[PDB]
Amino acid sequence: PKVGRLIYTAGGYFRQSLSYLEAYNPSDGTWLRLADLQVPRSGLAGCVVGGLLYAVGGRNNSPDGNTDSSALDCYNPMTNQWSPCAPMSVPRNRIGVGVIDGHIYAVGGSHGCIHHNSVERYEPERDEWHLVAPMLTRRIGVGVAVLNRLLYAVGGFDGTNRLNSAECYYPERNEWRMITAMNTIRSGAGVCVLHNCIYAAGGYDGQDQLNSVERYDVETETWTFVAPMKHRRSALGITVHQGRIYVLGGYDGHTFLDSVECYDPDTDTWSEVTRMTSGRSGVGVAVT
Repeated sequence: PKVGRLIYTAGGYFRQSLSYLEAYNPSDGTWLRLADLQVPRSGLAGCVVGGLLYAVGGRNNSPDGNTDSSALDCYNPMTNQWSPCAPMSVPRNRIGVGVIDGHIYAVGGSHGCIHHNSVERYEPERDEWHLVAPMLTRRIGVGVAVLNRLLYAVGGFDGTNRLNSAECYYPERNEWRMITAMNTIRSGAGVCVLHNCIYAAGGYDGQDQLNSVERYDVETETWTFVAPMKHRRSALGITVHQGRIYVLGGYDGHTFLDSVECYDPDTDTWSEVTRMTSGRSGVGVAVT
């Protein structure tokens, strides 16, 4: 039932880490600029819990220095204000995040040369982070999405090898299992869930930025390709609004895209949507 939810994009990178927060309304194609991030952020992830948007991890890279972030910050769309939250145990650039049972999971990402396999869990009611079981693989530039209270970490770079592998976190048991590997090596893909499938869109295969898109069907256990995007991209934002996937921005090996494409699983087609207000990669994105 269409009730006016918006796609939020926070931070990003375009000649330095950005502070933009903007919200897009797919039903009229308009963009609204909102309160800036307090500290510039790129390579962060976004998510929504209890009507609030959270900006997790990332980095501030500019001529004033390159520093990874352990920060968590919370934006209330109803007040248009950002508030700091307790930081993570470690900085995590190119993090993946998923929400289960009202808790935020921060997965992998990097701090300097360290590629984390560690995973930690944020409880909003306590403003507290708790380390959980680490992944089986170190993963930066990892994609994460949640389906039926299971969390999937897909692809990335482990510090030596760029990855086609993926693994599944069972939060009640606090354990990780490898799942079927993807058809393609992808770091910096957009990973989301739609219906019974975990999608991995675009990314970097170690040579080229990708326009291919493949999905893992959790029932059949296979990765299968679907229609490719029009524009190749890694470090894209991805989210699901009213039953369709949207990808936002990213880097195509030449430019930082303002392109937004929208995928309809019913027809297996991507359509072009109104451009971002400016090209950028490495954004955090969520819907509320």
